[PDB]
Amino acid sequence: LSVAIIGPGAVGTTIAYELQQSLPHTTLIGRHAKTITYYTVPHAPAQDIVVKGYEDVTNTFDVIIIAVKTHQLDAVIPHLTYLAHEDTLIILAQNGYGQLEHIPFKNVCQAVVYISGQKKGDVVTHFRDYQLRIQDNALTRQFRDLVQDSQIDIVLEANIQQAIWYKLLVNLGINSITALGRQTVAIMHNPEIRILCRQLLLDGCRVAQAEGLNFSEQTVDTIMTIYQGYPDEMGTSMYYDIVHQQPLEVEAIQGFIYRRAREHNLDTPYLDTIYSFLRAYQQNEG
Amino acid sequence: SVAIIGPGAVGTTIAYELQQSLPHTTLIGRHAKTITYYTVPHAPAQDIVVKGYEDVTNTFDVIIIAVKTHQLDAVIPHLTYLAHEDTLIILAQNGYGQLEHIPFKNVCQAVVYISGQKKGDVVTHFRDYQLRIQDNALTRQFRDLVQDSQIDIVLEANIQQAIWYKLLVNLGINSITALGRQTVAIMHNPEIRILCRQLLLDGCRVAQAEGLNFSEQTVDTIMTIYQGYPDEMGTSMYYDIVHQQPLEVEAIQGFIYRRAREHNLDTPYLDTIYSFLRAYQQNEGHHH
Repeated sequence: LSVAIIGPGAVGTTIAYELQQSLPHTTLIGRHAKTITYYTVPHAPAQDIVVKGYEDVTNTFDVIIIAVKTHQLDAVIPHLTYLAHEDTLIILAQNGYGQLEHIPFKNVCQAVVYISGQKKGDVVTHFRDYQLRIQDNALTRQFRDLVQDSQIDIVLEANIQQAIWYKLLVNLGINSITALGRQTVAIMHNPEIRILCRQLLLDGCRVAQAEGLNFSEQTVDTIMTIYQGYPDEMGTSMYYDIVHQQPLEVEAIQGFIYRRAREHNLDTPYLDTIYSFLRAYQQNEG
Repeated sequence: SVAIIGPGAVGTTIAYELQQSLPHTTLIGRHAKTITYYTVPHAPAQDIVVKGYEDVTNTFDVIIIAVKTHQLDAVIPHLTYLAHEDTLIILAQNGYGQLEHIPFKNVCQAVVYISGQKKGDVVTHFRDYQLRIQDNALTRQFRDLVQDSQIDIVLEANIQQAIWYKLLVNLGINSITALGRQTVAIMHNPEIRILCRQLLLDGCRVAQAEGLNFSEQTVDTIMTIYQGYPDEMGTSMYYDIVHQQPLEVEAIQGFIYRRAREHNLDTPYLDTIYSFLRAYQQNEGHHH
């Protein structure tokens, strides 16, 4: 079992570093060959990790982990013809729930990613966590055993939908507020912001229910409690994106919840307003 | 005898136009200076003098205050010197002003439809020259005194309706341009058009609770006013937010918002817009 990671961003690089320690043939792939500086934690000693360009790959892989941004997914797909074979397990180490439809392979899996860090130029700094939550099946189970000497934590879920929706909602509240606010978590000091944040999660909660899940006001509480644990100066990925004038992962997150809202013909005023500012940002950035 | 306090985009437009028919009209600000003024974009540049408060030592028969909503209190003590007891004081501002706050007996709120911008000491007027003011004896005199100018004075039987209409006109386009950090072109997004209608509808729902007969069709007339704005046009609240200034939020969105809570309404769109604008405002005041 051979393993490639596509997308030398923060998540992809962490996964590659950690897997490479016990599984040295594990390949990190991007657009161009290069060397990346990686820090397991801020101020730890520098480590080198090699990136291989698509052109440079000569073999196929039994497992492919895709870790680009959600909006970069389509650009990756055509390379899978040269990297994958028919039975290749394709794991999406990506936020939200992406355009899986677009991926022409038997074995595709949206993971839920709990791995934090940042990329700045060719420098990646990991912060905390090494976790991937994936659908239980014989392929993912085989992968979990392969990685048992690493600290990458593969959690196999009987039904991955719930895990996906839960993280959708954790992102929905704080990412939306910090990005549209152009502010760090400090923005949560405003009581009107906290109320909005709560209402936004209830909107998402109502969509989750319509999709089959027993999320409740209590679920909302646990999320608001996760948020209180955040420090004031913490940003979010979507906040960072908006501030550096980059595209957003909106379509796979807020966009995904919005589309499921219209499908079930629901009333989601907070979600709609947040989604429309986000979308309008995308259209201008583009 | 006429003075304008507030050499911003609105004040400067009023002073320039009134100076065309009544050349003694005085533009007043914190310090003496020369504004460059354009009657329309790419027009020939003209200079307009501003007197400092301290440079003036006469009273006026009419004073048009055209400062930002949050700047009004700092103007008031100057009025003690610039106005006499019967001076007609016109508040040419956005929002729903508290005329009791100004220590004079002849005080009127004007609803302003005059579009332009100030960059440095350079004012460019875009479109429109209209003030809507409550009809009464003094105010008819002002209209007549001023009838020679391009300033279009509309006298209203009941000004409260015009005020509430303007609040809604602001509510929609200003909130969306400012939060969008975009010019008026942001309104070409289909999802932004829907949001703007819903948000205006929350505004109508507040207006109704305050005794005004506003409906879905009031929203239509507001939306068609928006379609006459060129893509490149920004709004006052958009310029303020972009230049990292304090906003007029508390007099506009904040006011509608507080009315909404006073009537125990459900106003999700309004509440969400307010929450972001207020958050911007608190951050600005905390790091000022």
